Amino acid sequence: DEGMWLMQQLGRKYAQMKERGLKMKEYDLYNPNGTSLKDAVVLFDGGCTGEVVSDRGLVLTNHHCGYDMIQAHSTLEHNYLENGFWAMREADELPNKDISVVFIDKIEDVTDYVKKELKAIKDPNSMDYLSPKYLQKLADKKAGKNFSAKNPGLSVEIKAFYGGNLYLMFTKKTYTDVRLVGAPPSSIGKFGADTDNWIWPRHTGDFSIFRIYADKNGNPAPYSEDNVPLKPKRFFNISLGGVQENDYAMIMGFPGTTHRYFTASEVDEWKSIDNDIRIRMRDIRQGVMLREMLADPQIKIMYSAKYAASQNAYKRAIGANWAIKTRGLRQNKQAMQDRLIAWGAKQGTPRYEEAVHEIDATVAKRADLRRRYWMIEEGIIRGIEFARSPIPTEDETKALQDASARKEAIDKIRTRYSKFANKDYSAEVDKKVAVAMLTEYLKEIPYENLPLHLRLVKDRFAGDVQAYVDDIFARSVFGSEAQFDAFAAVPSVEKLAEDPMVLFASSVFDEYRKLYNELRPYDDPILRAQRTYIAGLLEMDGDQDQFPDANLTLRFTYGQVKGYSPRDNVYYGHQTTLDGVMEKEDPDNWEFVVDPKLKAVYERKDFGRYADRSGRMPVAFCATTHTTGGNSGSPVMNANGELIGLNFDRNWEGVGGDIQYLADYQRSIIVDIRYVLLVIDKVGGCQRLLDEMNIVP
Amino acid sequence: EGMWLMQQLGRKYAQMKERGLKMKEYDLYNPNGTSLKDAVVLFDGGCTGEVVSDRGLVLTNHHCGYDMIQAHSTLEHNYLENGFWAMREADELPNKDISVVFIDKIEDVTDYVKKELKAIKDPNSMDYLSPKYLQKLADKKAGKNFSAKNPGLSVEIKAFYGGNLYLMFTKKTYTDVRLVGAPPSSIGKFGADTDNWIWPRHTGDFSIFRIYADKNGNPAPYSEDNVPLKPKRFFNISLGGVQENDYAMIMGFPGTTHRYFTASEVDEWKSIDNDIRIRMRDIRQGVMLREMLADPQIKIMYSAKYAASQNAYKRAIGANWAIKTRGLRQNKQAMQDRLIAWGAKQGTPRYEEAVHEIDATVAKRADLRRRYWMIEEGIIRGIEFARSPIPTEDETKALQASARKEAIDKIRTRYSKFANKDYSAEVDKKVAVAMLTEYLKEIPYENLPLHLRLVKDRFAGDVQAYVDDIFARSVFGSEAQFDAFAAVPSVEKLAEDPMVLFASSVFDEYRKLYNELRPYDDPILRAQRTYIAGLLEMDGDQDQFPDANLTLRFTYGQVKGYSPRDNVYYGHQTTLDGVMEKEDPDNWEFVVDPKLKAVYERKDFGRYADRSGRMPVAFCATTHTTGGNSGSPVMNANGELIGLNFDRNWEGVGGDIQYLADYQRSIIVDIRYVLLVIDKVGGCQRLLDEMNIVP
Ligand SMILES: O=C(c1ccco1)N1CCN(C(=O)C2CC2)CC1
Ligand SMILES: [Cl-]
Ligand SMILES: [Cl-]
Ligand SMILES: [Cl-]
Repeated sequence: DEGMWLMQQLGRKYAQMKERGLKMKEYDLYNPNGTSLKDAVVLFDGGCTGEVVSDRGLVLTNHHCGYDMIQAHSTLEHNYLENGFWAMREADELPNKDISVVFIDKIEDVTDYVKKELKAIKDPNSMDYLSPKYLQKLADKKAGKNFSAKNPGLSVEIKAFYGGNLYLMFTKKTYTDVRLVGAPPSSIGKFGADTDNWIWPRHTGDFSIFRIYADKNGNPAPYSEDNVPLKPKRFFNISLGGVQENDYAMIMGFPGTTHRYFTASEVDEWKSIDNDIRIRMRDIRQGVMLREMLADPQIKIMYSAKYAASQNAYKRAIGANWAIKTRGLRQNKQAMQDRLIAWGAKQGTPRYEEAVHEIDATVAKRADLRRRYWMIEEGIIRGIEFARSPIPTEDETKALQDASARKEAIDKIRTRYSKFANKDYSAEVDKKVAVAMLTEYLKEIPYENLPLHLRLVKDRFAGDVQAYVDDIFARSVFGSEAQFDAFAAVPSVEKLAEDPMVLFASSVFDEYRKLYNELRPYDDPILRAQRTYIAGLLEMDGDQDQFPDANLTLRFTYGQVKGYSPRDNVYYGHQTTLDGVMEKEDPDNWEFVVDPKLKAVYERKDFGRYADRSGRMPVAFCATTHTTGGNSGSPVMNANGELIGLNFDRNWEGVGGDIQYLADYQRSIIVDIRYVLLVIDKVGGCQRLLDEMNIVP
Repeated sequence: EGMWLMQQLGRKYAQMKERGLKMKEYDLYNPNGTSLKDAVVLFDGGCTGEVVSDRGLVLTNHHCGYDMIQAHSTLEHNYLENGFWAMREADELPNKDISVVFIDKIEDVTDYVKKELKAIKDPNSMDYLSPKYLQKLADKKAGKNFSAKNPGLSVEIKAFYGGNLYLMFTKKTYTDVRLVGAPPSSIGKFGADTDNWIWPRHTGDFSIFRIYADKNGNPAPYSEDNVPLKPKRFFNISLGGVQENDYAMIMGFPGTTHRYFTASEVDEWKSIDNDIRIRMRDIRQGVMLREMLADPQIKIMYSAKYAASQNAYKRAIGANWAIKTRGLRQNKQAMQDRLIAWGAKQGTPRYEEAVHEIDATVAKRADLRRRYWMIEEGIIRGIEFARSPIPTEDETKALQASARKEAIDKIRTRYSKFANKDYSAEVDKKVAVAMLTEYLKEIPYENLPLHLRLVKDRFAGDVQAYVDDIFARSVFGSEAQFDAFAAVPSVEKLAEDPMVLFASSVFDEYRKLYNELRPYDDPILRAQRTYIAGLLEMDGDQDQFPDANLTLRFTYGQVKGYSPRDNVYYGHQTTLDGVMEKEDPDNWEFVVDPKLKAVYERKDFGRYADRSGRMPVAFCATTHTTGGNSGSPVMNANGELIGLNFDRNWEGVGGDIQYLADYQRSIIVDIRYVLLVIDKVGGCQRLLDEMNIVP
């Protein structure tokens, strides 16, 4: 609903934005033929958003976006992840390998051009209209001969929108010398840690600071000690006026994916297959894992990251299923398609109804296969660690069956075994997880649909899953270090070909690939029918109140700074304060430890000009803007386009917002810029960063 | 902020009127006439109730009438799960061992008691707080045969303000109190233990009884000839509901408070009582929950034991949160420093000397009190085999006449009650191993119960081996082991039994500690009499309420929510929509009654829904309540019944020491929801018809 709009759509939305509180001129925010605020927004490291906040190329993004760079520069002597990092001079800023920042220099509507090129149809069922390779050939044809060589730093890209009904060409300027400037300690940058992931109220100071470097003329250049900070076209002014309830707020960023045009049958499938299987399987896996971590402190160390990684999409699936159950997502998709079908019946065009029918029939036909795919992927591929145990390659098997190439094959198999059975791997914990996961899997998937090796549970082990799992480890070459070393001393192809763990791993990966290959053909009829479906929706209600699905391209969203009621008699306001950080402090819980410098700032009330009118220190706020994954680090703007915060998360109640925006529950979780400036100032002491920013009263 | 004596209504009336009270002072409480006070009862010795009709109908909580509902429940008529609704007066069920107490008269007898006390002689005498001594004074004042001349009536004198004020109560007790109605446990106990001490709350915590009496309305024990009581006063039911900031008041019987604790007593309560209970119960509950989650049969056997341990565990967590965040220690220190400065100015050092006596007594008993709480939480309540059978002196002087079979039958009966259908020796061994490991780390060898010295002396510090040996060799370790003993019993076998020796040794230490600690109570009590006398002489009795002591009190405040933490607000009222949001059919605690779910779907709310069409369930207020206030009537500015108190939020449990204006709330079931359940769930129209319902 309240969407993720193309920059092209700013003109037709401007009057509504102005009535909602926007004060800046249209072309100061986005001008297709000149400098605008859009020029200060970047795609940070391929998956996050960032923003230029100074005339010397300073960039703000999330702490979780700059996390890998902070970690790569951290050592036992200088742990920047734990204590933070504050370069006191430009020369002290740390270079980063494999980093990039992408500016969206120009955006052009190329729909007529692409649709004319597509008319050279050899097959009406061709998927070239969505092919990155085909669209790149069209982009290169339009840009010119050797565009990259004639315009160093620039690149051209064409993307499909609205299921293939609109095409845009993007001219991108990429910088790869992006240096680490500053970061708060992890105690501030990831205060809630995994406990507060997807949670509002939130008290996390999720920010990090970088700087774009370039050659003498401000042109992209790879890392060089001769590189100078970039003087940009445009940068954000920082506001210290703060936020109040109902204030207009807007974001620009790169939301990755949405499913706003799902049919009601696709919502049912997402719930009953994707989400229910992920929920059921991850709850079993996490339950066994948590019992083991709580019983042994060494298991807690080894499995904490694996447990946290499994919980993230588990919580998302719980939040999404809550929306399907309580917010009528299925019903609203059904009403959307019924309205198009009725309109098509009056227009004399049955193609829209035929398109929705094709989608329903394809969804109904692939149900059993998709259920088997999610069951094996969640239950075994992700669920059981020994599923990713070493499988000897065709060349490794050939090598072991007269040359020194045998010792090469054994060293390659050993390297993979050592990575599988690493310092974090527990065979005992894995056997307990596998016994619970396989018991559920064997209950859901019938004998004739099982991966060949799992048929042994009934055929050889009399249905005893524990005995089958015990036998895999007792007899396998990868069951223990001593078992691998005995194999490595006297290796034979015959031993590997009959190895119970190799056979299990090969069997489950064979079934996983067979299911993927059987399911792949069903994607194309749905994609082709969605092109007709979305064309009808656009022709009927206009490209005015229905936004194109997110596809990792630059979008804007607007709303207001506003809290919400999660449940009966409970209200979550629009703003958190430093008090909330102090209430959550737990020194014996690594997630909720409070930085001593920050604790003293709170006690002394050394808030300077960053505190609100009442003298309280703001930390974070939430807004009715429509965001998703990819929007992490996005600039949050005032009615005047000044920076008031950075988006860093969204509440679990609004995760169903990827299918249907939830006005009364969905919120973007934003770190207040006043808190960002307080941490740089009072925790980092990095005055030079404050001085180079343009701070407005 | 307080729990005021009825005598203090005159002094508080002007403030109550400015806060919204509309009723006349003597219509609420009249010392020599009929008033609203005459419709409040002490229900079954520990709860509050209220008369709501001219035929003696009484409302109280579902958890207050729980034992009576359970005693009348069978597999054929399970009233606990299905509810109970007597469709005629003759169908109302009698209850053995039940009582309702009316407070007929209250008199200040301070001068009388203090004059009688002047003839003591021993200055340290504790007769000024003795129930026996005060009863002798009560009998002397009322008359020799008072209860014979005034049937159903009895007198009682209680001390207040640490012995600085005395009141005589004339009580009328009725023991024929019949069960009339109750919602199913799914409504009466909706949150079950998960929502205990929790606001927002969606529990319809109510049950209905009726007072029966003889032909003249006089108390009489159960008789089929008994007729319903026509009371002199009953509450009118209001259907006008509540709004945020509305004046609310309660009358009831709060049991205990510690409003005059010194700062050293707050430190002791935190560092000994609460920290030990928290640490020990967390270990016990952790092992118990692991076992209940791994075996569904263990979950059935240990659910009630787990829930019983959690209740005071949660209270202790809430109390320690207040000590840590609300400055309870600091405010007590400021209170005593202000009295000490005032005493220094007046030239009276007795108040400073009294605070010093309390501090020195608290400091002197620290190690003993730590050892007491450690054994009580760690072993007496922590380990089930601590309450295993200990052969009596009569039983040992019988095994070594042929009444050896009678001794074995008595020991067998006790063994069968210890190792019952809910007892798991394996679960108990795991709990004991974790509890004793912590206990042995905290209590040094020279302070251990004699049998626990064997962990170091005989078992090389292996707690698991010591516990395994107790069960392997004990006659109470298994059924087969008991039966082998019962066939060939000898006193020598019992005298050397590892479980008997453990149980005897831990109970000996527990009693020795209790006996060593008991003498420290008296100097503190005597010093508190002087301390509270000074506080009252300095600042007066009109802000400083007397500690709760299971006597009738009133409290007033407003219907108001609160902010539990940064950016979170809990409103003043919950709705039926909140019950539906919490529904979980595969969680026995959050199952929703089908008749109630249907009422919500069809919106069959009648005259009970609010102005917006939403059905209220519960509300909260800034009244000051504690244990004993369960079932208390909640009144309007006009004295009409708007709800029943049934709980208080965990954030306000520190309110027994210091009232917490911004956090402490009484959790009340809305009377509109009570009527909705009687009407649409129970179908008991006759109960609605006999109540006086005001528009
Ligand atoms: O360090 C290793 C290891 C294995 C292979 C290379 O390093 N491990 C894994 C297994 N571990 C355990 O299971 C701990 C007893 C709990 C922790 C030690
Ligand atoms: Cl058509
Ligand atoms: Cl909504
Ligand atoms: Cl009466």
